[PDB]
Amino acid sequence: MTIGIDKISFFVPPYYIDMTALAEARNVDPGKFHIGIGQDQMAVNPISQDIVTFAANAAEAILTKEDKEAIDMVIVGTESSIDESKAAAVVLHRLMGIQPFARSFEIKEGCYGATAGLQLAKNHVALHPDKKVLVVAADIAKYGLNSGGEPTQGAGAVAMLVASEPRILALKEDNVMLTQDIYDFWRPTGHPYPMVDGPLSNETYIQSFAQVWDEHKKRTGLDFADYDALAFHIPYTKMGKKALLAKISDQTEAEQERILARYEESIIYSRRVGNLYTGSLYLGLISLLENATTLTAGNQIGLFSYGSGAVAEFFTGELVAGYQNHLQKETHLALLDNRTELSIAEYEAMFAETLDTDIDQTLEDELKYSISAINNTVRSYRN
Amino acid sequence: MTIGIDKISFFVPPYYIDMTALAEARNVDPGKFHIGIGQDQMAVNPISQDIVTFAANAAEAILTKEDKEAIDMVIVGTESSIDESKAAAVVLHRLMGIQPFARSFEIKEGCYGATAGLQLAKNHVALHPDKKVLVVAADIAKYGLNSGGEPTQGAGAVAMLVASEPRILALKEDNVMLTQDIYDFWRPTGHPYPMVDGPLSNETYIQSFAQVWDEHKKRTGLDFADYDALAFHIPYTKMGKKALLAKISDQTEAEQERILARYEESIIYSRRVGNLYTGSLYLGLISLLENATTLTAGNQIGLFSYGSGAVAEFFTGELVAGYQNHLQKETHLALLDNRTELSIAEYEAMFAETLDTDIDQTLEDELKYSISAINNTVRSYRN
Repeated sequence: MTIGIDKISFFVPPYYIDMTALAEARNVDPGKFHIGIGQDQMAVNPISQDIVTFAANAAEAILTKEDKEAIDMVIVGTESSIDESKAAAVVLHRLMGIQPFARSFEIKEGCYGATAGLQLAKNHVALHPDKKVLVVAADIAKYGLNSGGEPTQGAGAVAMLVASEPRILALKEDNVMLTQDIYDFWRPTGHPYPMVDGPLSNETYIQSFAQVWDEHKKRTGLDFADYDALAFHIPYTKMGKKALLAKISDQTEAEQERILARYEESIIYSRRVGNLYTGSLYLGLISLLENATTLTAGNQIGLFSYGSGAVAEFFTGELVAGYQNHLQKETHLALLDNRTELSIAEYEAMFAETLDTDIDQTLEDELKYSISAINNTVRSYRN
Repeated sequence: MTIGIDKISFFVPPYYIDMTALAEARNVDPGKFHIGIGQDQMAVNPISQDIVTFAANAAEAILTKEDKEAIDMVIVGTESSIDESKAAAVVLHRLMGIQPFARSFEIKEGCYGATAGLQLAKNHVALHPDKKVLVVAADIAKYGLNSGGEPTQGAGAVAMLVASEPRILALKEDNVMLTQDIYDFWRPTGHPYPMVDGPLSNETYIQSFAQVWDEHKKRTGLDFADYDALAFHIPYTKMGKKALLAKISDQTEAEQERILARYEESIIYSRRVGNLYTGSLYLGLISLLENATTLTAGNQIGLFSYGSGAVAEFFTGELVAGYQNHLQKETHLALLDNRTELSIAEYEAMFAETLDTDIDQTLEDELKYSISAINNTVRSYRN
């Protein structure tokens, strides 16, 4: 029996800034971000939108009444939490109207959290084939105006329905995970912004893929030629390409050309969004499913999940026959094309705004599931 | 194949304060603490000790060389995290010398996080019987000096080794879970102390037990008579007694006597520690195992896990033949009996001290795994 991703969708805020405009405002070459880090449009969100906002919208796009009765576990992977004790998943459980006899919790481990959720959800369903699990990656990647990380920013969420007989991707039992205590990226309690060791982040990501790929190759004998496509967690596109290039150098020219073309297809959506942290790898999966025209049922997709901190995992999924009829291509393109482009002034004003949770107030925002009020630090969501 | 807890141990700081002393310092009748909430000694820790310190000491008590090679998943359940991104499980993985190819992450959902870890660990070992999972509840419950919650404070960790063919507790597939969005206890990002609605917390806890118990009885036909003992998560010992008393009101006055005396055995260690959040339920399980003389192999143990926020789960475990040979009573007694009693003045000085992680410094503390230094916000541990 198969178990995997039955439905998957992503949500990004209704705003973005063009990277040419950002480069101009930052007094650097207009094309520096397009050809350097490989990013074109950056998702931006106002203080009236948080991980619950994104998670609720992403999940709403895929849940039916039947799903809500069958789901008995809700997992949110994030490193952008809004509470140190109460899981964002509990609020998501309420907003989605999922049946009450369910377990809900938040998983945290850099940009790896949602992957942990997907694997545990898979086990759960393997053991209870009649039950389903909702796993959502939700995060807001902010580094600060005029900062080094600024151009790699992003915000959004990716929701996944895990179930038996999945209609999209059947997960294999070939997982290879790795844990190494490295301070490449972290965020001490109470730091609104992350601590980043640039050189170490770059090195650890590249070497993480190599380590996990090598061990996986040893255990399975599967090589690049056995993979129809690869989805990567990426802080920005150039990074995944560098990690990939460093490992496929001994492959034939045709194979290298094939692997890099799939990679380009996997980052089509990412170039218009930015870093989603826990949701980046999965945004790449979605891009591959809706944009890669040569993929077909039976193909093998390798997924490299990276988590700063650091924890990494390589695993495989097989495309299910008929999967092309269960995607959200139109909803997704609409979501991206319908965003309001911000001027750099409008963007900086929105980014600098801060939510003081200690102040009782009301917030106005048309987006469904956005913060409507704060009372004694408690958030209300408009739905 | 049976699956469950193979080994278990708890760890608390080497300091405590007498509840009589606290009551006198707070101008309250000592009986309001000893009898009212049912607490006698409160675990207290200095800033040189965090959840890593406690998790590392607890896990080390139960890990052999072979365990460290067979463990491919490290989970830390906590609501006292020290990083918003990097999981505490990653540091624990390093300090424990576990083999590198493991996945490590943190689970957050009030005081329910460890339970979620245990259940997912169970599923993992059920599917991969040759592998083991390290699950650690680790927390520091501080409310504030002269606060309403002050007398219910505690600190420590409970490490569990999950494996197939467990030597202590074989878990049953009878889990009943519940999720409700309730603001009984929470902690907004940036709040050192919890936000608490005492009466809502009190009522939600009592009602949550009733709901999962009733639902469990409906699904299994099992009642109180079929349970040889019960372990409860507890913010303080009278709370569980209150929840229990409300649900056994219609049992024979002899059942009631048996259930209540068994409950008394489950809180012996807890009265000397205080609330451990994720670890409270599991400290009660250890107490039952190590203090309940008439329990034997084959006996059925009911566990009620509560998580503020709120989530709950009732599940069953069976005592494995020979379990009495795989406990850590001597170690635990020494830990509790060897602690240094603090005067209220030493307690307040120790309690109020803050750790400015933004300052590079060196720290002194004899305890193994205590914080030895802070460099660029990064913590180093004494080993």
